[PDB]
Amino acid sequence: ETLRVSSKSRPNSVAGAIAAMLRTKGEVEVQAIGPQAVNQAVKAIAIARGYIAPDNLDLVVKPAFVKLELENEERTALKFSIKAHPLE
Ligand SMILES: [Zn+2]
Repeated sequence: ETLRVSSKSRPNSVAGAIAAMLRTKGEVEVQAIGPQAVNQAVKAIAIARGYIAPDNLDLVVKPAFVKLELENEERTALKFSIKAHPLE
């Protein structure tokens, strides 16, 4: 499942969505275009570790480049493939 983050996204809100998906599907992908959206995305993933720790879960991430579209042009974006790992 994919979650898109922009420069105005709120880290905590996105983190909650990452957490919910990690608890259900066990994985999720986060995509962002540009420095600010990427920054907000990293913060969100970092915060998401705090939401799932209580559920005995942590996560690992793998970044990659991916071509997406921003108002119909093609743009190079960064995506984070996130996987949940059990702590016990
Ligand atoms: Zn692990």
